[PDB]
Amino acid sequence: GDDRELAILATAENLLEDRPLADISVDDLAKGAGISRPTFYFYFPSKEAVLLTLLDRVVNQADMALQTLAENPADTDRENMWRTGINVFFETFGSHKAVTRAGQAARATSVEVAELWSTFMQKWIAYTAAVIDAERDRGAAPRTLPAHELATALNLMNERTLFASFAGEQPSVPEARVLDTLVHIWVTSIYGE
Amino acid sequence: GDDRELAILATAENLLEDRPLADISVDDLAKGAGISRPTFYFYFPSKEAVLLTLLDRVVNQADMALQTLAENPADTDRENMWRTGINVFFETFGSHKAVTRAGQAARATSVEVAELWSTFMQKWIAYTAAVIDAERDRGAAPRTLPAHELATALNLMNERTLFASFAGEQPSVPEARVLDTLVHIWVTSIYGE
Ligand SMILES: CC(=O)Nc1ccc2c(c1)CCCC2=O
Ligand SMILES: CC(=O)Nc1ccc2c(c1)CCCC2=O
Repeated sequence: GDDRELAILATAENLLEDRPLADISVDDLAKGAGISRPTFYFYFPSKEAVLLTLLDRVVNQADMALQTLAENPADTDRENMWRTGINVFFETFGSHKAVTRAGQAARATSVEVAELWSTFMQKWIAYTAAVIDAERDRGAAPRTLPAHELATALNLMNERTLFASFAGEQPSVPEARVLDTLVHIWVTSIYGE
Repeated sequence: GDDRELAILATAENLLEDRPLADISVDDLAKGAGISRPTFYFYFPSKEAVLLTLLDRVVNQADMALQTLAENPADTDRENMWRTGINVFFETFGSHKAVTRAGQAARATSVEVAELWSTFMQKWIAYTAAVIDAERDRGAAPRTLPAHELATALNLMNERTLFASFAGEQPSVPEARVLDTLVHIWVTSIYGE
């Protein structure tokens, strides 16, 4: 039942390793999931809906892990706290690079994909701003830029910079260096005067 | 002669204000430039080649202005020097938002567009790294991250953050706030310990 649906999802993520979504057919997903093309359409209206589902699970996985961190503050310094949070996105999306890559491409053509990314980026930025505000209230960070504007730029930096690393774009920061790179920029811009 | 070519270019940039490149036809460019469809093909092989030319001029305009700044150091403080340089990209691309928007979309489908962006981003990052290195040599900046890796992340931040502002994406930094936002993050991460 839902086992056929997981098969479609797994086939799509596996196939997106080798070719873009345009080079994947609904017949390709059916064959890989051991079903017919009509049966596929019972589970998903299109191949784009398959990718939307895959991206939704990856994004919610990252959101939920961030939630877990929030409820369980790690006993460590401020730089490592920021590192642990940025690392949620590094590990979650870096463990699903094919879905991440195809998800960013689909933003240009899928209203749902664009709304999904926008909704969660708005959420993660608001949470970033609230932490920055808490730190300022504590006297731990100076009151420089508006916290929400600072948080917006730092989150967009991570989105673009992580994506470039995962895809091996030129230019990009090497994937083994990108976490330390982003943490440095977050910590200096949040706490610096 | 070249006056027909400028007409095609102007028509394309004007039309890209209202619709994506997919909704612009070669007939649309011909009509707007006062020529026939066969005559258009004498000047450009495709509508994508028209956008490539438009993006090439905008990118070279920004590159040349940055060159001008380099040769003519502004007598001012370090923060304003960085501001003046980031402002090249703010003003150049912000004065050609339609071409900027369509140019970023075409990266996903045009090898030439992708190579063009990559070549100039590599150039601007190397120049950023060389300035960071000079400042460290002078004792004006601490030796924290590898300069080229830091420069890579800060340039990708500006690319993504400026684009989001120009397009009015949600989320984005308001366009009237984005210059101060990026300068703060550049200056704190370059000079901060
Ligand atoms: C895209 C991205 O990396 N976002 C991000 C990273 C880290 C953190 C937050 C958001 C919320 C505040 C706490 C935190 O550590
Ligand atoms: C995308 C972008 O904003 N790049 C950028 C901005 C500013 C500067 C440089 C590159 C080169 C070093 C000098 C400088 O001021």
